[PDB]
Amino acid sequence: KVTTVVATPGQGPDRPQEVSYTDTKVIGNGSFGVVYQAKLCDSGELVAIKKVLQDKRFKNRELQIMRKLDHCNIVRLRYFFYSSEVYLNLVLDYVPETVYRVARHYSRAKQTLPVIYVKLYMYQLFRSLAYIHSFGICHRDIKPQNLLLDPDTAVLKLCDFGSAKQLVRGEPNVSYICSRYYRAPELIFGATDYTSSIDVWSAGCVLAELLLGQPIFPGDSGVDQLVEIIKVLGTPTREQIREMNPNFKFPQIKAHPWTKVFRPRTPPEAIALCSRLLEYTPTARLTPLEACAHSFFDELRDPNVKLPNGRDTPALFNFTTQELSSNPPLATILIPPHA
Ligand SMILES: COc1ccccc1-c1c2c(nc3[nH]nc(C)c13)CC(C)(C)CC2=O
Repeated sequence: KVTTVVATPGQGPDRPQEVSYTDTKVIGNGSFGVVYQAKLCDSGELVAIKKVLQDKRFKNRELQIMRKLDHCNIVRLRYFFYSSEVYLNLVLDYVPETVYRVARHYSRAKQTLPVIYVKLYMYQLFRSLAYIHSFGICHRDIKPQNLLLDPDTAVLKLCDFGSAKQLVRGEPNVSYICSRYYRAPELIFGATDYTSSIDVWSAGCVLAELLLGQPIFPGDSGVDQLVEIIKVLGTPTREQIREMNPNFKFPQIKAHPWTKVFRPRTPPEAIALCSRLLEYTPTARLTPLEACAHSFFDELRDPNVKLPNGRDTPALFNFTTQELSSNPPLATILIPPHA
C-alpha cells in the first residue's frame, strides 16, 4: 500500500516533489500527535514520520530548527509535508536503537557498558551539542532515550527537538523543562535567565548514568530532584545559589567525594570529566567543545583506535568552522596529527 504526497526537502530550495512511501506503522505518540515508521519506495530507506497538529497561528519551532541543522551526529530532516484541522509531518531518518535501550540491556544483566562505548557515545553527543549551541540553540531535553544509536557503526545521532529553542540574552524562558532526572539545578530553583549550559548538566547525567548502570539523581518530583542532587554534591554555597538564580527549606549536607560515587575500577579521567559537568555554578561547567577536547577522549584520538567489532571508528575529527567557532585554538587537541 503506497502513499504519495507532495513534500518539500528538509534542506534545500523550497521545491516540493512527489514522494512515495509504504509499510506505515505506528511506533510512538505524545501530546503533539503520533510517530510512524515507513519505507521510502524509491530508495527502500527507512524513515520515521512525526505527525503534529499545527494551527496557522504559528510557525512550528521544531521545523524552523530542523531546517537549519546539518550534521553527522544530528538526526536528519529528509522532508516535510502537510496532511488532513491540518497536520505537519516531519520525515526523519530511522535508527532502530537508542543509548537508553542499549544501556538497559547491560543494566538488566547487572553489567557495565565497556568504557570505549562510553567514550564514543559521549564524544559524539558533545559534538552534536557544540554544533547546535554555536547557533544559540538549546536542546532542553538531553537524555539517553533521545540519542539514536546504530550499534554496529557506533554512530550516535541526537534527536527529538520538540523542546529545543533559541536562547536570547534577556528573553526569559520556562524553568520546568528537561526530563526530571537530567534537569539542571538552576532550572529547579526556577531560573528563567538560564543558558545552554543546562544541556551540559544533562550530558554529565547521561555520562554518570552510563558509568553507574542507573540514573545518578532519581527524583520523586521536580523538587525532590534537588534533594537527590544534594546527596551527592552537597548543599550549595550562597554564591552558588546566586549564580543559579540571583533572585526552599533543606538541611546541611557535605559533598560525597567524586571518587566514592563510581565503581572502584572507574577511570580517573571519566570522574574528572563528570565533575566539570555536574557543577552548581552554570558558568563553571565545561562547554561542549572543551568537553570533546578532554583527556578522557584521548583513546579516540589514537591513530590505531578501532571499534570492538574490528571496524573503524566513525568520523570524529571532520570539524567545521561553525563547529569550532566558540574556541578555534582547540583544534590543536581536537584534530590530531594523523588527520
Ligand atoms: C520522534 O520519535 C522519536 C523520538 C525519540 C527517539 C526516537 C524516535 C523515533 C523512534 C525510534 N527510532 C527512531 N529513529 N528516528 C526517529 C525519529 C525515531 C525507535 C524507538 C525508540 C523504538 C521508537 C521511536 O520513537
